Amino acid sequence: EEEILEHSGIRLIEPELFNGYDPKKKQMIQEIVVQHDLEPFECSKETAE
Amino acid sequence: EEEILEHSGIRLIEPELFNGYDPKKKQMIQEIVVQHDLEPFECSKETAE
Repeated sequence: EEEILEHSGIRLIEPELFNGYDPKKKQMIQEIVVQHDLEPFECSKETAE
Repeated sequence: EEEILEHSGIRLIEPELFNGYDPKKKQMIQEIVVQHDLEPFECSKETAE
């Protein structure tokens, strides 16, 4: 009973039910211009191209 | 006449009509793990947090 009521109805968003979506940790990306060039990394022919 | 026919109908995708969308230069992003940490960059309080 306790767990049914705890995990049914209106409740805190569970990241396990939405592919790890944590509203507290809403993930985004910011555009930054590299000021100092980065060290090389290795990837395949198509990726480098 | 020539410009109407050139820029009407089925034609090469014009990036100016689709917010700079160039099919020849389809932009994507790849996840990379930093192997050597980058040099500092400056941003605001909320951005750093």
